[PDB]
Amino acid sequence: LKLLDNWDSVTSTFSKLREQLGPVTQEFWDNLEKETEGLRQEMSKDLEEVKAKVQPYLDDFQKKWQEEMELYRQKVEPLRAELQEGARQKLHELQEKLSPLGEEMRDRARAHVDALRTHLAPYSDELRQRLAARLEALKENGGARLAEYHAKATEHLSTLSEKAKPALEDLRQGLLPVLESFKVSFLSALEEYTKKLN
Amino acid sequence: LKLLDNWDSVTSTFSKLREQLGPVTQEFWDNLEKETEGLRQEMSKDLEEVKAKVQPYLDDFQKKWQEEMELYRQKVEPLRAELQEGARQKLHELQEKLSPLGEEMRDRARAHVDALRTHLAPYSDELRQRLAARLEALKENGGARLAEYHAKATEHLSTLSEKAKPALEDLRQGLLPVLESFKVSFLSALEEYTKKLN
Ligand SMILES: CCCCCCCC/C=C\CCCCCCCC(=O)OC[C@H](COP(=O)(O)OCC[N+](C)(C)C)OC(=O)CCCCCCC/C=C\CCCCCCCC
Ligand SMILES: CCCCCCCC/C=C\CCCCCCCC(=O)OC[C@H](COP(=O)(O)OCC[N+](C)(C)C)OC(=O)CCCCCCC/C=C\CCCCCCCC
Ligand SMILES: CCCCCCCC/C=C\CCCCCCCC(=O)OC[C@H](COP(=O)(O)OCC[N+](C)(C)C)OC(=O)CCCCCCC/C=C\CCCCCCCC
Ligand SMILES: CCCCCCCC/C=C\CCCCCCCC(=O)OC[C@H](COP(=O)(O)OCC[N+](C)(C)C)OC(=O)CCCCCCC/C=C\CCCCCCCC
Ligand SMILES: CCCCCCCC/C=C\CCCCCCCC(=O)OC[C@H](COP(=O)(O)OCC[N+](C)(C)C)OC(=O)CCCCCCC/C=C\CCCCCCCC
Ligand SMILES: CCCCCCCC/C=C\CCCCCCCC(=O)OC[C@H](COP(=O)(O)OCC[N+](C)(C)C)OC(=O)CCCCCCC/C=C\CCCCCCCC
Ligand SMILES: CCCCCCCC/C=C\CCCCCCCC(=O)OC[C@H](COP(=O)(O)OCC[N+](C)(C)C)OC(=O)CCCCCCC/C=C\CCCCCCCC
Ligand SMILES: CCCCCCCC/C=C\CCCCCCCC(=O)OC[C@H](COP(=O)(O)OCC[N+](C)(C)C)OC(=O)CCCCCCC/C=C\CCCCCCCC
Ligand SMILES: CCCCCCCC/C=C\CCCCCCCC(=O)OC[C@H](COP(=O)(O)OC[C@H](N)C(=O)O)OC(=O)CCCCCCC/C=C\CCCCCCCC
Ligand SMILES: CCCCCCCC/C=C\CCCCCCCC(=O)OC[C@H](COP(=O)(O)OC[C@H](N)C(=O)O)OC(=O)CCCCCCC/C=C\CCCCCCCC
Ligand SMILES: CCCCCCCC/C=C\CCCCCCCC(=O)OC[C@H](COP(=O)(O)OC[C@H](N)C(=O)O)OC(=O)CCCCCCC/C=C\CCCCCCCC
Repeated sequence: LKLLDNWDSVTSTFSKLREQLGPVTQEFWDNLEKETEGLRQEMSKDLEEVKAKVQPYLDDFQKKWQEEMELYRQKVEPLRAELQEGARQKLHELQEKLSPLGEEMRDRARAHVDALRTHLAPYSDELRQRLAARLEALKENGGARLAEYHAKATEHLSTLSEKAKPALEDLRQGLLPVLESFKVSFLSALEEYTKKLN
Repeated sequence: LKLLDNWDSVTSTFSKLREQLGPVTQEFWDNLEKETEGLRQEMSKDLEEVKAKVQPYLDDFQKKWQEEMELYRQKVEPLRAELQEGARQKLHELQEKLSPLGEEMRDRARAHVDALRTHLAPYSDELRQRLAARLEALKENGGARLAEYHAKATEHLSTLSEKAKPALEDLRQGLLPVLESFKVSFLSALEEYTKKLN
């Protein structure tokens, strides 16, 4: 009823919008005329001059690129040679800093890893002794704990059920009048709500 | 009242748990103490064993490290000389290259910049010519644009009044009875809600 009237004004609004779109597009397209023509007047010489600018620019850039290429050739090539020789020298350096050092590092390893062998081997063995004692303690105390847990759990399970029995009975006992009372509230609610929603 | 009944059952559980927590923490403290007693008994032993054994361990690694460092320093000396004399040549060759290749690069740069300067000069002026033409077109185009857009704005405002007046009064005209229906429903709905609450 109300929405129907709302739509009426909406229709008029849409109709008036169409009446707007008319002159709007007429002038818009006409605006686009000057827009495209103006841009054409701009871009015509802009593009023609663009070529007349890019031509000498690419020409100048090519020349500069050639100079840079020559620069790179007259630099990178001899530089690579210098760096190659320098690297070769550094390689010789590295060879003297890798061969006598690497072989020494391996000897150091003999006095490190192999030395640690006779250090960690007894250590792990002693660790096993410590582990055995600790594990046995954890087994003695653990077994006792298992019994303790079993006992405490039994005392808990029994009391839990001893409370679950009356709790469940009371819960169900209360649920009866409670659900009924709530049902009464739901029934009245449903009936009252349906009246307002009609 | 239901919240209070439940709360009372929570107080009792928390109290029972606390009363049990007493012997629980006591038994735990006792057990933990016995565990730590052994742990400390073994800790002192382990610590002493580790300390006594760490002596030859650290002593050995100390001697090893000393020899390692001595050889490292005894080698780093000539190695530093290699790097020094090597770098001296590497840098000398680079310096004797940085001068000619640097000056030649600057010479090329002179041409690079010169050719660019003599190009950018007319280029920027030609760009100014473009800007003058572009902005000029934008003046004629923009002038018509703003005028046309303004004209369409006036028409939009006139047709906006065709909404700001009729449609707005229509909206308010609908809002009045709508508010009535809303008041009747919402006001009574609040009553309905309270009916089930309390
Ligand atoms: C100064 C003047 C001289 C210039 C020096 C030369 C530099 C330029 C040369 C090479 C650069 C290569 C960079 C590596 C990039 C890839 C990394 C990566 O993706 O790696 C993953 C692979 C996986 O394993 P894979 O079996 O599939 O690959 C090996 C199998 N294949 C080789 C058959 C393909 O792992 C590997 O390649 C791991 C291989 C371990 C590499 C050992 C290096 C041995 C050589 C020298 C010792 C270095 C001393 C350092 C001195 C300091 C200088 C500042
Ligand atoms: C499902 C449940 C299972 C649990 C799984 C266990 C996994 C956890 C494992 C590793 C993480 C390490 C964390 C355990 C210890 C943290 C205790 C803690 O929360 O520390 C922080 C509290 C904060 O207080 P504060 O220090 O800032 O204040 C006092 C201020 N005043 C001193 C500074 C001035 O400090 C205190 O509580 C005081 C300090 C207490 C120090 C305890 C460290 C004891 C060390 C070794 C015991 C060995 C155990 C070996 C295990 C094998 C058993 C067979
Ligand atoms: C205030 C905040 C505190 C929160 C406290 C709440 C705690 C509530 C208590 C326990 C939580 C876990 C309960 C779940 C155990 C079910 C036992 C049961 O009903 O088993 C019979 C089922 C029969 O087969 P089905 O096809 O029906 O089941 C397949 C199940 N479906 C259909 C999903 C595929 O068999 C099975 O599930 C297979 C047997 C699995 C046996 C597991 C024994 C593990 C033992 C020790 C680990 C300790 C866990 C600690 C928790 C308990 C402390 C007392
Ligand atoms: C009052 C004492 C009650 C004892 C009776 C059994 C009822 C359980 C009761 C309380 C414990 C509560 C917590 C249970 C948690 C998960 C329950 C569940 O849903 O568990 C099945 C799932 C499914 O994975 P799955 O079982 O295929 O993989 C495991 C096998 N895979 C890896 C080893 C080869 O496992 C998981 O969540 C992972 C945990 C699997 C634990 C298995 C332990 C089974 C222990 C005993 C069975 C026989 C009891 C008979 C003797 C007692 C008579 C009173
Ligand atoms: C059928 C139904 C099933 C039954 C349900 C079973 C599930 C258990 C459920 C509930 C437990 C009861 C609720 C807790 C009671 C409250 C105790 C208490 O008074 O609470 C508060 C304290 C302090 O808190 P606050 O500083 O903010 O207050 C200070 C106050 N103000 C802010 C004013 C300064 O909180 C504390 O004491 C909390 C300490 C921090 C949390 C520690 C958790 C440790 C858990 C495991 C460790 C494992 C031990 C075993 C393994 C060995 C490891 C070595
Ligand atoms: C046989 C003998 C065996 C002995 C070993 C047995 C087991 C270990 C047990 C006990 C030993 C622990 C005690 C020694 C630790 C050092 C504590 C310490 O002296 O403490 C403070 C220092 C300094 O303080 P500062 O340098 O900051 O200040 C600089 C300050 N300015 C410049 C102003 C001056 O700090 C430090 O020594 C920094 C070390 C602590 C920070 C570690 C890094 C933490 C961050 C990230 C962890 C990684 C996460 C990523 C996930 C991993 C995935 C695998
Ligand atoms: C053909 C018909 C032609 C006729 C129409 C005429 C053309 C309209 C032309 C021009 C209108 C521009 C007017 C506004 C100019 C002022 C701009 C300005 O000065 O700005 C700055 C102010 C900041 O203030 P402050 O620095 O003092 O404060 C800062 C204080 N604090 C940070 C510290 C705490 O910022 C602000 O005012 C922020 C304002 C943000 C409001 C945006 C509203 C957008 C509207 C609709 C959404 C539609 C998007 C289009 C998509 C359509 C899809 C269908
Ligand atoms: C047995 C029965 C049991 C009972 C159970 C109870 C459960 C319900 C529990 C909690 C509900 C939340 C209650 C919030 C109470 C306060 C409401 C209020 O007075 O709040 C307004 C404030 C004002 O804002 P302010 O401080 O920034 O501005 C002023 C800035 N000064 C002061 C600096 C100038 O709000 C703010 O602070 C934050 C803004 C967030 C709210 C925006 C809403 C704006 C209005 C309309 C848009 C939404 C329409 C609804 C569409 C949804 C349909 C589903
Ligand atoms: C933060 C960044 C730092 C840069 C780090 C670079 C390190 C790279 C690592 C290792 C060396 C790699 C050395 C590579 C040498 C090979 C160069 C070459 O010809 O490359 C060809 C490519 C061609 O790509 P395409 O995509 O066209 O074709 C590939 C194909 N379509 C595909 O999908 O796979 O060209 C390109 O990718 C782009 C053009 C490049 C032109 C060359 C331009 C080089 C010019 C001059 C030399 C370098 C200057 C040295 C200065 C010293 C002088 C003083
Ligand atoms: C105050 C409120 C009190 C009630 C409160 C209830 C609360 C419940 C609890 C929680 C809120 C739950 C909120 C749930 C929201 C979402 C519910 C939902 O699942 O919606 C989706 C369905 C889906 O329809 P589609 O079936 O066509 O196809 C399924 C879909 N593609 C898919 O993949 O699932 O659409 C439908 O429901 C179509 C139903 C068509 C039946 C006919 C419906 C038409 C019924 C009556 C019309 C009578 C005519 C009246 C006018 C008379 C004059 C002409
Ligand atoms: C069922 C309908 C029945 C019809 C009912 C009609 C009646 C409507 C009644 C009233 C209209 C309200 C008209 C409100 C106009 C603006 C009112 C205004 O300026 O309010 C001020 C607030 C300021 O909040 P602040 O939190 O900033 O508080 C001020 C600040 N703290 C201080 O100290 O100074 O600004 C805001 O919160 C922003 C307002 C956001 C609300 C708009 C939100 C716009 C939401 C949606 C519009 C987008 C539509 C998208 C559709 C897409 C679908 C296809």
